[PDB]
Amino acid sequence: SVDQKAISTIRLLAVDAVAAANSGHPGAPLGLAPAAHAVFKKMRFNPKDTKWINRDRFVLSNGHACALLYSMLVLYGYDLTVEDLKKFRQLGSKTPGHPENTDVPGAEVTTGPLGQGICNGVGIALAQAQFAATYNKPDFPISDSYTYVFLGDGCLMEGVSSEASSLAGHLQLGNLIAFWDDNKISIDGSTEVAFTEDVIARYKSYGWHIVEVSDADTDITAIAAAIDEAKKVTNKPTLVRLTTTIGFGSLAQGTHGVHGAPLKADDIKQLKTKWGFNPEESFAVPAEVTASYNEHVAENQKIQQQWNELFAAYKQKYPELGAELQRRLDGKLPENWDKALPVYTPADAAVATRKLSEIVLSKIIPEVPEIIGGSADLTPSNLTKAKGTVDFQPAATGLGDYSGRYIRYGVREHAMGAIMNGIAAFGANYKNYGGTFLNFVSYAAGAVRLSALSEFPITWVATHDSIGLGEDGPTHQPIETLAHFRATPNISVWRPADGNETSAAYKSAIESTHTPHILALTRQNLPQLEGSSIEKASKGGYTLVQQDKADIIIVATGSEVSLAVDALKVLEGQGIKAGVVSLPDQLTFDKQSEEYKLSVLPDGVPILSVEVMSTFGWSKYSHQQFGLNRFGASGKAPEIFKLFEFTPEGVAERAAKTVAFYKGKDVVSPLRSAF
Amino acid sequence: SVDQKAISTIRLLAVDAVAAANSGHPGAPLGLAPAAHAVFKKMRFNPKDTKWINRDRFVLSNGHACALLYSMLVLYGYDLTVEDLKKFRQLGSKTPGHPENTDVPGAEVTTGPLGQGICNGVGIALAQAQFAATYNKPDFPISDSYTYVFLGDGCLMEGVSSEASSLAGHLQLGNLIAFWDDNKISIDGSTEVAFTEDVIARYKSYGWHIVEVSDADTDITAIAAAIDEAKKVTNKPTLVRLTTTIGFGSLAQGTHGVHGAPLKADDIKQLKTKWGFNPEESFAVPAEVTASYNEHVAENQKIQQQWNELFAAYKQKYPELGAELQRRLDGKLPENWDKALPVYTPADAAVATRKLSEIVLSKIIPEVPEIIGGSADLTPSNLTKAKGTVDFQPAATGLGDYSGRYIRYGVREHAMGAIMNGIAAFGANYKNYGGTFLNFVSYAAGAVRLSALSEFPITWVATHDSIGLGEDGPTHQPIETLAHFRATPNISVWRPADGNETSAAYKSAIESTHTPHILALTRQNLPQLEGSSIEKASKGGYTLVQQDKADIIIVATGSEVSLAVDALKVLEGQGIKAGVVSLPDQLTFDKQSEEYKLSVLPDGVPILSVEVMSTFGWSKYSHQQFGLNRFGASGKAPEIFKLFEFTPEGVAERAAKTVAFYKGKDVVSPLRSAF
Ligand SMILES: *CCCOP(=O)(O)OP(=O)(O)O
Ligand SMILES: *CCCOP(=O)(O)OP(=O)(O)O
Ligand SMILES: Cc1nccc(N)n1
Ligand SMILES: Cc1nccc(N)n1
Ligand SMILES: [Ca+2]
Ligand SMILES: [Ca+2]
Repeated sequence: SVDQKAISTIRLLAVDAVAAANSGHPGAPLGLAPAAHAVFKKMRFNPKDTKWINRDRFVLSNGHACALLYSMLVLYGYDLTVEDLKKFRQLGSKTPGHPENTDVPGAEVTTGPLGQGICNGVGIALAQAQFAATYNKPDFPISDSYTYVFLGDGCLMEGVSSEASSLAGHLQLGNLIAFWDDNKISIDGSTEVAFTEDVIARYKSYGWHIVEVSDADTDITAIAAAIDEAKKVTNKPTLVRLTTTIGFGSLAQGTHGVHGAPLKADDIKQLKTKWGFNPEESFAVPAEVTASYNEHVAENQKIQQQWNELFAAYKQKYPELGAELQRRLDGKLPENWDKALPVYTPADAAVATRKLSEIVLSKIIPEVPEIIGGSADLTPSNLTKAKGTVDFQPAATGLGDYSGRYIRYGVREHAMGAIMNGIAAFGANYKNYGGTFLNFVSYAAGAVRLSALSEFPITWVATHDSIGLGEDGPTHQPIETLAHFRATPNISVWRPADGNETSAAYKSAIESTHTPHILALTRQNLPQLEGSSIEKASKGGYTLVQQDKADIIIVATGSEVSLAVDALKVLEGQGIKAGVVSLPDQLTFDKQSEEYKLSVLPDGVPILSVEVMSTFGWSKYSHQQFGLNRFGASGKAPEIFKLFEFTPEGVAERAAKTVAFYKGKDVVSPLRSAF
Repeated sequence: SVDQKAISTIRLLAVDAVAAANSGHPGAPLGLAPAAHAVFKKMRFNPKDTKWINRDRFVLSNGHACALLYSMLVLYGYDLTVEDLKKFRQLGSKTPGHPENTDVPGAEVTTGPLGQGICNGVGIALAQAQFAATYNKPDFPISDSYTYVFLGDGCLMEGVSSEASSLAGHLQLGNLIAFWDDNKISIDGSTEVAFTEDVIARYKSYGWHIVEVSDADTDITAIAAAIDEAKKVTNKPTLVRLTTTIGFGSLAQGTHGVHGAPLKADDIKQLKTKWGFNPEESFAVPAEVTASYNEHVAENQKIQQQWNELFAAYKQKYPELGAELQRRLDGKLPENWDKALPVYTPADAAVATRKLSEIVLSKIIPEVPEIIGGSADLTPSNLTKAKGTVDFQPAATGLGDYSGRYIRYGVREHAMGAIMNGIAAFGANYKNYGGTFLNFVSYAAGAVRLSALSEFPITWVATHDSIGLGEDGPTHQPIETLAHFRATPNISVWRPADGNETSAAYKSAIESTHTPHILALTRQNLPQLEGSSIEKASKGGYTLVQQDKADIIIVATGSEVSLAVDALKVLEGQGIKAGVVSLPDQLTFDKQSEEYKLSVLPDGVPILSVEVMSTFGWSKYSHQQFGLNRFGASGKAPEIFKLFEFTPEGVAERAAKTVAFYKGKDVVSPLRSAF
C-alpha cells in the first residue's frame, strides 16, 4: 500500500542520511517510522507556516533519532530538502546531529539531552491549556491543538521526566499524548541491566491514561486508534506504549549496535530489496508517497484557512480580546507597558530585591496578559505570586483554573526549567518565569543551558542569592552559580542592587525575545542608591558615582554596590578618591558600544571588583577582584559578611592596596585586549 | 512511659533549638520524633566510634529537619551537647542549619538540598552489599548493617530521588529501609496543590516493599514492627509510609506555617505543659531518658566489642583478606599501587584520553580492590569497564553479583553523582567513579557540589570534553562546564593532554581523601608529548617546553597542549620564541608553593592561555586568553577546530598579537596580586 511505501521511504531516508554522514543513529528511526507516519497523518500543521498558533506540536524527545524527524519534514515539504539530508551532521548544515529549533524548520525545541523534550511537551501543553482558557469562546475554538511527544527508555530513566510527568498528571493535561519507544535496548545493552521498573504502573500512579500497542513495528491501524482513544480522555495525559524492534528490518535489529552507529552497506542493500526499493539508489522518494503526503498538507492548509476566518470573526465579536490576541501573535508587548514598572528615589526605604521583584510582578502581571509563571515550592520565599491572581490548575480540583496565571511546580526545579522552555516554545508572546533559590537553579542546569541554546526568553526569579541568606548555611549559599551561568553563551544574569535596577532587570527580561534571564535577588534589605535609574541600569553597567580624579574605580553588583558606596566614604578619609560602577548585567553591558563601555571602565585608573561569590569572569572588567572563592557558613548574615571582610573597611583596605600595587605602573582598561 | 518521655524530650529539644536561633524548622522534627526514637532504638551504633564499619547508617534526607538529628545525637552522647544545640544556626557552631558531615559528628552525609540524602542512602546500601559480598565468609558476618533514611514530600518530588529509587529497586537492595514523612504539607501549602500522585503505587512499580503506619504520631510499636518486617524482605528496599501531623502538638500543627519558622512562645509553653515538662524551662533532658538511651549505647558497644573479636578471628582464618580489610579500614592504599599506572614516551602512538583512561582502569582495578565504579548508560563510549570484571547486580538476575565492581547506573547522571557520594560515605577506603559525557555532568550539579562541600573523593570520568567530539553538535559540546566546576571550591578538574598526564590524573583521583575529581577526557586522539611525565604532571601545572629567552609563554590544557606545541613551531618561523606550560589541574597547581608556581608562570613575559571552552578563570594564569565563548557546531571535529581558528596558525597569530600588545610595557606574572 502507499502507507507501507511511505513507512519504507521514511526508514530508508533515515538510514541513507546516517550512511552519508557515517555518523548517527539508525535504530530508533527504523523502529519508530510506522508511528511517525501514523502520528503525522493525524496532526494538523502547515509546512509553509511553521508558526500557525493552532497547529498540533510534535516533539522528538529522543533527539538522537532526528534522522527520523528530518525525514518527516522533508517528505511533508517543510523548508528542508533531500539535499539537506545528504548533509546530515555536516558543518553548517540544516540537519545537525540533534535537532535545534533555531536552525531546523519544524523543530519546536532543541533536544538531544535526554529527558528534556517530554518536559518541553508538558510546557507546550500547559501553555495551550492556558491560552485556550484565556481566548476560547462559544463557537470560537481559537485553540484546540494537541502536543505529541516521542520518547525512549533513556528519557524515562532521567529524573527530569519523572518530575514533569508527575506534574502533568496532576494538571490533567488531556491534550498531551506521548509515545514510548518500548524497544528494550539502550546504549549499555538490554534494559534488563538497569531499567526493570514497571513503567506503565508508574505512569498510572501519576494519573496518566495508558494505551498499549503490542505490534508497533507494523500496526499503524492500532497506533491511529490509540491516538483516537487518547483524544477521548480529556482529563489525563496519555502514554502510548509502542512495542518496537530497534533497527527493525536490519540484519542487526534488536541489538544495541544499531542504536548509535551506521549500518553496514550490505545490510542497507537487503533492507532496500525486501521493501521493494532499488539497492543501488539512495535518498529515494517515491512520487506516490509525495502525493499522499501532499494531500494531507492540502487538507491541513484548508483547516488553517478556516481558522484564519474564525479568527477574523472572533475579532468582530470580541474586539478587545481579538486585538490582544493579534498583538501577541505579532510578537509585540502592550504599548508603553513599561510605564507600569516601579521607580524609586534615594529617599525611599531599603527593600530586599526579592520583595522589589514581587512588587514589579504585582504591577506588570495585570497589564501584560502573556506573563505567566510559578515557583518550585518556594512561593512565600521567592515572592513570585501576585496577590489576587488564581493558580493554573484544572477546575476539577477546585484549586484554580486553566485561565490561571500562577503555576505550583512543586519541588521540581529541573522540570520547571524545561517546562518554561516549552511554554516559550508554544509562542503567542508568552513571557514566563520560574522561582527558586539561586543555588538550586543549578538543579536545572540541563534545561537552563537549552534555554540559552534555543534562544528562549524565559526568566528565573532566583532569590536568596548569597551568604546574605544567613542561617540556612553553605548548602544553600551560591558561590559558583553566577560564574557558571555567565560563562554560558546567551544568558542575561541580572543582579540588581536596588529598586530601579530591579525594574530595569524586568524590563530586559520581559522585552527579551531570544535571551533567557536569571534574576539574582536578595533575601536581605538593600538601600535605594543615589544615582541609579532604569535608564542607566538598562545599559547593563553604568557609572553610579563619577569621580574625575579617581585613584580607583570600584565595580560591583547587587548587594555589593551599597558596600562599595560605603567604602568610598572610608577611602575619602584615607585620602583616596574612588568612583563606583554598578554592573547589574554583564551580558547587556558587553553588548553596548565600545565607546560606552570605555566611558564606564576607562583607561588610566585601577579597577577593583567586589561581589560576594566567585571571582571568575571579573577580570573582564577589573584589574583586581575581591570575591568569595570558598563555601559559606551557617549564621546570621551580617556576621558572615564580617567574617569574610565584606565590610566598608575590608573593601577600602583592598582598594588602598590596589592603588599602591599600581603606583608607578601604566594602567589600561580591562576592556582592552590583544585580539 | 520512659519511651513517651523520650519522644517529648526529642520534640522539645528541637523546638527549643529553633526558638534559641529564631530560625529553622520545627514542624518535621515534631512529626518525626516518634519514628526517630523507634529507629534509633533499633540501630546499632557507637557514639564514641562514629566510624565503626558495621554500624547501621542513618540519613536525614529532609535535612531542614536537622534539629531532630542533632537532638538524637545529643541524647545518645555523640560529641555534641545541649550547649551546641543552644548554638543552632549560629556562626561557627557544631549545629549548622543543615547537617554537614565535615562538621557534625554522626552526620553521615551533607543534606539540605532536597532529594540528595535518599540517593546517598542508596549508595551507602550499595557499598554495604558490595563490601559484604567481598569480605563475608561462613561464620564471619563482617558486614551486615542496614541503611535507614528519613525523607519528606519534597524529596519525593525531586527527580534525582526517582532515579535512585528505580535503580535501588532494580538492585534489590534489601538492607535499605526508608521512611516517608507523609504529612501532606510542603512550603507552598497542601500537597494537593502540586503532588497528587500515588507515591505507594510508584514505589511498588520500582520493586520496593511497602509498609504503612497509619498513626505514626504515636504508634512506635507499629514503627518498630515495620522495621522488623522490612528486615525479613531481603531482596527489596522498603518504604515505610509514616502518616504524621506536621508540627504535632503545636497549636499550629498540620499547617505550612510550622514547616519553616519558629513557634510562638505561648505555643511552646502549652507543648511543655501537656507533655509534663516545665514551661519555664528550655533544653530539658530528663535523667530517665538519658538512662534509657545509655542502656542502648552500652548494648551497642558490646556488639561492637564482639565484632572486633570476630574481625580478629577473621584475620586468623583468612589472612590475606583480613590484611586487605585492615589496610582499607586504616585508610591506606596498597603499597606502591601506583607502579601499575601506565607510562608513555613520545615514541608511543597517539591515543584519545578516554582510551588512556580505560587503560589505566584496566591496570589499577585488579590491584586496588576498593575501586568500584560505573557509567550512566555510556559504557562503550566512556570506556569505563575493565574487561574481565563482573557487574554489580543481584545474583538473582543472572547479570552480575554483589561482589561485582562495575555499576550499570542507566541514564541517571544526577543519582549516579549522589550515589557516588553515598559509596564514599560508607568508608572502607572506597575510591569510586562514574562515567558520562562531560556536558552531562551538569545534570548532576546538585550532587557534584555536595561532593566538594562534603569532601568526598569521588571521580567523574567525563569523556567527550569539547567540540572535539564532532558530529553530535552543540547540545553535547561543553563550553561553560569546566569554568563552573573550577569555580566551585574543592574540585580537582583534570584535563590531561596525553598518556602520562592521564596517569597523573588518576594518581591524584585515587589518592584523594577529601577532594572530588572530574577527569575531562577526549573522544579524539592526542599525541604523546615531549616533556610530559607523571612526576611533572602531578604538580598540576608544569613547564613542558622551557625557553630561556621567551617572547611569550603559552599555557594550555588537554587537547590544546599539542596545539600550543605546534604553534611554537609556526612562531619560530616568525622570529618569536615561545615556551609552553601544561596545566592539567588548576586546583593542584594552585596548591603548590608560590616559588614553584612562579617558576612555571614567571614575571617579565606575556602569557597566553589556550583552551577550547570558556575563558573564565584563565586570567589567574595568563594575560590574554584564547578560548571558545559561544556554542559549538555539528560537523567533523577537525572542521570545527578550523572554523574557530583553533589551529597552529590561529594560535600563533594571537600569540604574535600578544607579543605586540605588550611591547614597551612592564609585565608581571598573572600570579601576582594586590591582596
Ligand atoms: C529519550 C530516550 C531514548 O533512550 P534510548 O533507549 O537509549 O534510545 P535507543 O534509540 O532505543 O537506543
Ligand atoms: C526531603 C523532603 C521534605 O519535603 P517537605 O514536605 O517540603 O518538608 P516538610 O517538613 O514536611 O514541610
Ligand atoms: C542527559 C543525557 N545523558 C546521556 C546522553 C544524552 N544524550 N543525554
Ligand atoms: C533542591 C532544593 N530545592 C528547594 C529547597 C531545597 N532545600 N532543596
Ligand atoms: Ca531504547
Ligand atoms: Ca511534607
